[PDB]
Amino acid sequence: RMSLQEKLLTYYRNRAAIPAGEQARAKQAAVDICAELRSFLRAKLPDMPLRDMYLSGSLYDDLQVVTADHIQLIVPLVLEQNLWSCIPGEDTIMNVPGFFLVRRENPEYFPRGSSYWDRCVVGGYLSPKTVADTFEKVVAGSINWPAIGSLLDYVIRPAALTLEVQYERDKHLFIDFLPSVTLGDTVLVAKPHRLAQYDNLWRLSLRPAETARLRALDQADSGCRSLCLKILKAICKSTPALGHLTASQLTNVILHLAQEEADWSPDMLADRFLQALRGLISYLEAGVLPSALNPKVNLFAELTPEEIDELGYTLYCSLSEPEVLLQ
Ligand SMILES: Nc1ncnc2c1ncn2[C@@H]1O[C@H](COP(=O)(O)OP(=O)(O)O)[C@@H](O)[C@H]1O
Repeated sequence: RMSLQEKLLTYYRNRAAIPAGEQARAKQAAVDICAELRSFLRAKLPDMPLRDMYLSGSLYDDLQVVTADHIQLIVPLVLEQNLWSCIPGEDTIMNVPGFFLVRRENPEYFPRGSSYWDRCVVGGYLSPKTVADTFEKVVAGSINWPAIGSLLDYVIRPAALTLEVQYERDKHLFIDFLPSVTLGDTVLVAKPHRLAQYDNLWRLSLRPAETARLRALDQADSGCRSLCLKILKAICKSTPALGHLTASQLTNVILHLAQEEADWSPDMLADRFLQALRGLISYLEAGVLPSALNPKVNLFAELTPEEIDELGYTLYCSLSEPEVLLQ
């Protein structure tokens, strides 16, 4: 009979880990499109204030699990300090940490037209929706995907902000464009809040710091923090009743545990996995999962009380059903 340690490594091998060739070729296809858009953007849209779009997401980080089929292209707006301010959610009437307003400064003094992005402002705030609608239309209006693909031998076709890239004749990858804004030390992305009434808010960007801290910890001591995370990701992705859980939530569960446990030797994987599980359950029971980097942010905040309850129950039930959890 197998130890839990072995069952987890077996599971990772057979289910979580992407075939290494697929992982590299998928990622390289995304890298290829990125560079070609780098040239296009300069040549075609000098009008629009942006920097070079860059890749982001698990696929780029060797953190994607089960299958290599998605990655983000960050579309980084250039905003000048004088014209824009970001308001933290705790200071808005919405009162939601982890989300910001992007306020256009004093239009009596800086009239509409002082920035290209004035055309995406609503009621004095830069709109995440509108920025994304606007960018979509302006790229569509000048981009020739058929010749880009022709160039790279990829077949590329938009779905709206999502490209389906057919790199090998039988393989695909989805690239979606994620508008971003950096004001001072704050990085935001146009990833909408779940609820419509919060649709004026930009989302605080957490992933890069989180995943960097995860790498730093693992690199320093050669630990299994990333391996444990990927297993957790594959389980949640593979289990329908767990669909609500996110990679960011799981990563922060790991980060909290790492603050209390120094030994993440390969031999402790089983023990840490169990702590992670019992940790996740407990956060759900309290209905609060603080961000390890921004403890004011509750990562369960977009989950209803009943959804959190069913997540907790599903996980408690799975303790008796290890073979369904590791299918
Ligand atoms: N630089 C970034 N800042 C904030 N959010 C991001 C960034 N890059 C990707 N995301 C968001 O994170 C989510 C994907 O996270 P990821 O770590 O790739 O999890 P998964 O492997 O489950 O896709 C997406 O919803 C995406 O929009």
